[PDB]
Amino acid sequence: LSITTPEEMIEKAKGETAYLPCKFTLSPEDQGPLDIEWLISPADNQKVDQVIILYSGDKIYDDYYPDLKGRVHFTSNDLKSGDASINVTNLQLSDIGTYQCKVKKAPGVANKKIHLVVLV
Amino acid sequence: FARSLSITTPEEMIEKAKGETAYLPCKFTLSPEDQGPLDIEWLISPADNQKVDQVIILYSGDKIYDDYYPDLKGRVHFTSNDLKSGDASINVTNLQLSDIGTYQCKVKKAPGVANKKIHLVVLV
Repeated sequence: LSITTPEEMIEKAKGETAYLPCKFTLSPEDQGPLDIEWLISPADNQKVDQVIILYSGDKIYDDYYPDLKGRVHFTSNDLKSGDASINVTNLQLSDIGTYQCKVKKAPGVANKKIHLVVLV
Repeated sequence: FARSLSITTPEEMIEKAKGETAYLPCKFTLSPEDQGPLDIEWLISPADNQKVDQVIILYSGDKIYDDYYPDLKGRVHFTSNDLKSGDASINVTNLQLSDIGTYQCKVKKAPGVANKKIHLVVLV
């Protein structure tokens, strides 16, 4: 299982929307249920690997997770097509940090990091 | 029911001698909103290398993938015959010194997620 988006740094201004890409391709043995998660490790605290969004069992859980609640959502209307990307709206300085996309389609697994910086 | 998906004793150390079998416990309790498909994964971060978070076993879509993952292939398996009952424990047979490291049990039953860490020590 591969995430074809490279690790990169996204820099946007406060108040704008950040698109954090995560596109993936599957290998032949990846026959299990698709599961996608993003995690944040914020620059403003010592917390790491906090879940911000999850697709599992063909359902999306977004605002359920408190970090970035109301502001992080999947961008695609068809995640199964290979697009696990997210948008973070109304960017705040507290959103700065490392975001990790995790894609699983059993037994395959892949992960990729995107760095986000927000400018005043 | 717990308030949120929980694992009993989320951080501990297990010690066993070389050649023996280690039992790594991971017993979980669901909360009422945990209604998605059960998914369980274990990872290893070996003391003897820079690699971290390497998958060693997975239960997903009601199937177990164990030897599929190269780390500890042939030697790591789930111990229970009923994972859905709350038992995500694994065992590692014929322990080698190279097995020393941090093992993470991750349990998901969407939207709930919980993790446990076990430091495994193998004695000569």
